[PDB]
Amino acid sequence: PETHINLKVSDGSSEIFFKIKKTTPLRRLMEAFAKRQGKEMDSLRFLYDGIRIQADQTPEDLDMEDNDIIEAHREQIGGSTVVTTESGLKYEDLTEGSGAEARAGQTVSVHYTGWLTDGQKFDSSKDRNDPFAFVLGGGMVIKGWDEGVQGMKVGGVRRLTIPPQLGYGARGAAGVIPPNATLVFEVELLDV
Ligand SMILES: C=CC[C@@H]1/C=C(\C)C[C@H](C)C[C@H](OC)[C@H]2O[C@@](O)(C(=O)C(=O)N3CCCC[C@H]3C(=O)O[C@H](/C(C)=C/[C@@H]3CC[C@@H](O)[C@H](OC)C3)[C@H](C)[C@@H](O)CC1=O)[C@H](C)C[C@@H]2OC
Repeated sequence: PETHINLKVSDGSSEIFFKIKKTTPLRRLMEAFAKRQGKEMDSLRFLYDGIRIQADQTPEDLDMEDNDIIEAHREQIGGSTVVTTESGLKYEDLTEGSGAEARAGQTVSVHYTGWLTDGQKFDSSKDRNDPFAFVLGGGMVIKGWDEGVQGMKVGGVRRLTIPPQLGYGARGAAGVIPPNATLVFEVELLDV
């Protein structure tokens, strides 16, 4: 407790905790975060109390205390935009796609991860090495997906925050999704 510190890293979807010595440069935490997430260090920007962290700075330098939060930002440089549509769906483009645009009628191919609002992962197509294909705009998937995947471009990564009436509602999903749950997905569009 004297020499080490526990810190929370949030990326807006989930959280991972790290314990490092107070004299250890944050590089070690940043690298551990990047490796666990399968991301390049150079793709990530870290903030503490709104100030950009540099990798050679220590918790001691920044007067950090146990359970302080570091934000990890993977989204495009220049300032994020969370869009709320008329349905109450929210979406945020973490990566802007460069390819073909997804439109209703297409059988599109994606990877996804889904979390509850407390950051617990409930599913991932990547964890089973299994891209997911569906008829976009067909009513075959939950409403937040039909609405939210429309307009993505191939290469894009979009975060959907789906209120339960656009998800599984009061029923939930057996074994997996509670009644009245808000769902967070990161969807990566692979093909249309
Ligand atoms: C024969 C049927 C099996 C068939 C299963 C598959 C092809 C495998 C496929 C990878 C699903 C996953 O299997 C591991 C698993 O994905 C979740 O974990 C998940 O991440 C999720 O939420 N997804 C999946 C990705 C698209 C968004 C959403 C969805 O819309 O999923 C859809 C869904 C469940 C829609 C319901 C349908 C009933 C409506 O009444 C309800 O309306 C509220 C909405 C899925 C894709 C359906 O179109 C097709 C199926 O169900 C669910 C939490 C539970 C689900 O297992 C069942």
